[PDB]
Formats: sequence, C-alpha cells, structure tokens
Amino acid sequence: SNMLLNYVPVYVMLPLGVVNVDNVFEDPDGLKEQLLQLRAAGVDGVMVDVWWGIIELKGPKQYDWRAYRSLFQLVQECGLTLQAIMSFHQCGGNVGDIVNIPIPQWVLDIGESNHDIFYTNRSGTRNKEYLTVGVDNEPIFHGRTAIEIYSDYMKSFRENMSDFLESGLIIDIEVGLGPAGELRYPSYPQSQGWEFPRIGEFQCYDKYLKADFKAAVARAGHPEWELPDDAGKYNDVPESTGFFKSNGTYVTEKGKFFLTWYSNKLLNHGDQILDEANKAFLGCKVKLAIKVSGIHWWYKVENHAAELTAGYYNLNDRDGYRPIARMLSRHHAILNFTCLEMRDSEQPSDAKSGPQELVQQVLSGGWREDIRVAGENALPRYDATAYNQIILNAKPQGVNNNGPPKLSMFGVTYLRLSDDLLQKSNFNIFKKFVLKMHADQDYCANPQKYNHAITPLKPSAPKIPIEVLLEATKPTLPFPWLPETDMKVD
Ligand SMILES: OC[C@H]1O[C@H](O[C@H]2[C@H](O)[C@@H](O)[C@@H](O[C@H]3[C@H](O)[C@@H](O)[C@@H](O[C@H]4[C@H](O)[C@@H](O)[C@H](O)O[C@@H]4CO)O[C@@H]3CO)O[C@@H]2CO)[C@H](O)[C@@H](O)[C@@H]1O
Repeated sequence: SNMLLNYVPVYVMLPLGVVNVDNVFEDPDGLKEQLLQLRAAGVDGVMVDVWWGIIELKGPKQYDWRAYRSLFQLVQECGLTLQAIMSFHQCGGNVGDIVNIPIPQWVLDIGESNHDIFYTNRSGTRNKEYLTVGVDNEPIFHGRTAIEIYSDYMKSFRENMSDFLESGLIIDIEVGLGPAGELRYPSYPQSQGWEFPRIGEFQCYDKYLKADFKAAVARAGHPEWELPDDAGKYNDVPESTGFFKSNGTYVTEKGKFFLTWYSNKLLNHGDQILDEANKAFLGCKVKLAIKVSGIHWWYKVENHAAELTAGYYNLNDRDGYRPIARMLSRHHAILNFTCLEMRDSEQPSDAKSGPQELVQQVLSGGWREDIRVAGENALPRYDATAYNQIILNAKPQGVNNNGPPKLSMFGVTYLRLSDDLLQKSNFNIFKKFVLKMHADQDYCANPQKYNHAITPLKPSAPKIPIEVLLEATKPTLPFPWLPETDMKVD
C-alpha cells in the first residue's frame, strides 16, 4: 500500500472571538487573507468555538446563527474543512483566553438565585464558567434540564447548518463537556489563584453533588462519610495534604469510594450528552469528538494528585483514561487529547511531570479500545522541537512505506492562528511541520485517498454498564514509541 496511507491531517484553531460577543463576525477581510495563507501551506481544515453564550444569549431557544453562517461560508470559500466545537463553557479564565465570553445571561440570572448550578469548591467559591454536572437532569432552567439545553442547541445547529453539513464542510463535532470544553472538573482555576505548579481542588461541593454523594455513601453502608476535608488547597503539594500523602486518605476505603464516585460522575456526564449529540447529528457525515485535558503534573508520584482533582482517577495501578475511551466506543467517537507537544525535560523538576508518559498511556489506551485518537498542542509553540514531538506522537512507530502505519493519530489541531504564526520565519517552520505530518506528500483534498472517508453518523451502540467500563481500569503496557520521529522538521 501507498505512502498516502501515512498522511495525518492538520487543522488550525481560529482566533478566540472571531465572532464577537455581540454575535458579529468582525473582520471577514482580515480572516480571509489569513485563511488563504493556510490553504497555500497545505492545512486541511480549521477549528472554531461555537459559543453557546453568544448564540442563545437573548433567552431560551432564542438562537441567532447568522454570524456563524457567514464565517462557515468564508471558510468554505477558502477551501478548508471545519471542526466545530459546541462550546458550552465560558471563555475567559483559562490560559490564553484573551476575550471574555460568558455563558448565556439568562442562565447566569438563574444562578443569581440558585448558586448551586455552578461548580463549587470547599470554601464555597462558585465557578461560573460551566454548569455543574449536578444539574444535568434538574429541570430548573425555565422547565429544561441542562442536558436538554445542550441537546436542543445541537439540534438547532444541525438544522440551521444543514446545507454546510451536507456539503461536507464540517468534518467533526467536538462536544463541549466542561471548562475549556474539556471533560474534567475545573480543579485548576486561574481565576481563583491556582498557579500552574499546584495540585488543584475537588469541585463537588454544590448542593446537588453533595446530596448525591451523601446518599451514595449511605447506600454503601457509611452514612457518616463526608466529602474530603483534608485535601488541601489549589497550590498545595501532595505530601503536604492528609488526602494525598503516602498512606493518606486517597488509599482509604472512603477515599477510594469518593474517588470512584467523583470520576464516574464525569463518565456518565459525557455518556449522556454524547447520546444527545448522536441523536442530533444522526445521519450526518461527521464524527463526534470529546476533549480530554493532559494533566501531566504529579504524574510521576504515586498519588497523581492533579489528575485526581480534575476527575481522572488515574493511579499507577488503575488506568483512569481507558474507561473514557471505552465509553467513547459506543458512540463511535474520537478522543481528542489536548496536550501533545511537551517533553519531560521542559518541566520544572519539582512538578514531577511526565508529559511524554501520560501521552503514551492515553493514546495506547485509545488504540487498544479501537477508537480514533486525535490531539492538540497545549501551549503556543513555534519551534522545531515542539513540532517534532507532535509528529512523533502522530505516528509513534514511524511511517510504513509499504502500507498504512501500525499506529497513527486521526488528526492534530495546532494551537491557534495568530500573527505570530504567520510571521515569515515561524511560518516557514510550520509549513514543514505540515509537510511532515502529511508524510512528505502534497496536501490531499479527498480524505478517502488516505482512508478517512466520512460516513453518515450511526446511532450509538447500546449502553455499556459502569461495571464494564470499569474493567478498562486494568493497567496495560503501552505500545512502543520510537525515541525520535523518523520524519523531522530539520
Ligand atoms: O479554541 C479552543 C479552546 O481553546 C482554549 O482551550 C484549550 C487550551 O488552551 C489548551 O491548553 C488545551 O487544555 C488543557 C491542557 O491539555 C493541559 O495540559 C493544561 O495546560 C497546562 C499546561 O500543561 C501547563 O504546562 C501550563 O503551564 O499550565 C496549563 C494550565 O493552565 O490545561 C489546559 C486547559 O484545561 O486545549 C483546550 C481546548 O482546545 C480555550 O480556553 C477554550 O475555551 C477553547 O474552547
């Protein structure tokens, strides 16, 4: 078989705020010239947030899709495909967020009187950037549940963009499932102080989650069990907490129970919303996708504190990602792992970071469950080092010059399309990165040639019981990686 079979597509995220808070597509002209540069560089497509907070601003079911329709049109004119994010979260308190885009005011208004719709930490601070999983099924939003809101939104998107969908412009739908659109709790909120090097805090203190937990422990036979009170604060180090130190809580009957409860809430959150998405896009030629954050800090200590915390119950003897991947399999969905570029050697030593190991674990898990795996770089990078790292992860075993590679990622979405990217020296480098992703082939407009034809979305396969999902916690050995890519940028 042909080299083309080694091609991994490359997408570029558009600027945050290309459609502003007023639901105005600001500067089509400017964007156009940028897109035109990407098309000439060989870029396959672009990625864009479809802000819930801009679209359904006015009131329940009051959608205005017009500015996004103009944007999609322009993208289509430029010869690019598109990955659309159903962004149900706020833009603003996370790294890189240069524009503030909140969730719908009308939802914020309800929150003014029911503060428990937001993720809450132990001190009672409410995070407004995303609705707590606790209200997924509470019919408190003018008669609707949170899940119904998301569902109606994606139905409306489908119907109103049907022309673009049927013309094959949209290739994937990324379903926003938490802060930054990631399936995770907001355990590391910059808006609350949290400084990169730190463990984060558990976010299950709203009343709904707290009631759920209390009932569950009672059913387990331990009504007296409480939510964690010895876990420390955002910038703690594990050893300094009662929860995470060795022989700490987190290895106690109660701790295991809580951790399982806390991580399973995400699993179920993701599973139910994907169900709604699968129904909304049923029959369309798109793939569904979710985003999983890459929390590499503390990975190298037994407690994996930052990962627990974020809701990923991942230890050295309990695979907390594979279950996600298994969950995604019934929906035929892609696991978009949002950190690909980092090297262990670039992290401060005291962070106990294992970015490369984390990556091998998460991808392998996906490949092992037989789902498609994609990813993004986490921070803005313009150097060959970064690029070669992404290329290695894209094809961990190198290129197969006589067939499809044994392992390959389904796609990579580079982090943001800025002036910087476009500067002469930086752009020259990017161009090579694109070439190497493409396995030295020219841009290939018809993805069928490289075994990426998109078929009409099928209905999800039947529910997998939590017990079965939880079987995927069994640790496995990762697939083997080359030390270096066989296709470098230099
Ligand atoms: O336009 C699309 C979305 O873009 C923005 O969200 C993206 C993040 O900016 C990008 O990093 C990533 O998410 C998480 C990373 O996987 C995770 O590593 C971590 O990043 C750490 C980093 O590793 C550490 O070295 C650094 O110094 O601290 C960082 C944490 O602040 O957290 C990232 C965020 O959870 O992908 C995201 C989604 O595409 C916008 O914020 C989002 O609103 C847009 O929807």
